[PDB]
Amino acid sequence: MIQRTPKIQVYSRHPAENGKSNFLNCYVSGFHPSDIEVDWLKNGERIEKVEHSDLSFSKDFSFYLLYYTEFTPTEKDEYACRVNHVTLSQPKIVKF
Ligand code: NA
Repeated sequence: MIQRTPKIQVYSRHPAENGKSNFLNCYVSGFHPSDIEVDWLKNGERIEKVEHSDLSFSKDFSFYLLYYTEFTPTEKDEYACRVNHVTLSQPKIVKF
């Protein structure tokens, strides 16, 4: 049996084929088991966004999730990714 806590990375990318678009990304990497909850916050409040995820796994059965959504960020607005996993006693919130 094995359990591994996720690493969580929050960053923005513009797709090069549509430079004007901007995506908020939450890369949740190396975790086990695969059971997980991930959502978006803004200024602390959950926000309704259109959800996209890519889920894959490696040979040692770690899971990797890219959770991403388009956004138009402000300087004053605080975006964060919130992750709940069996290894985390509290939800982990990672600011953009
Ligand atoms: Na937990």
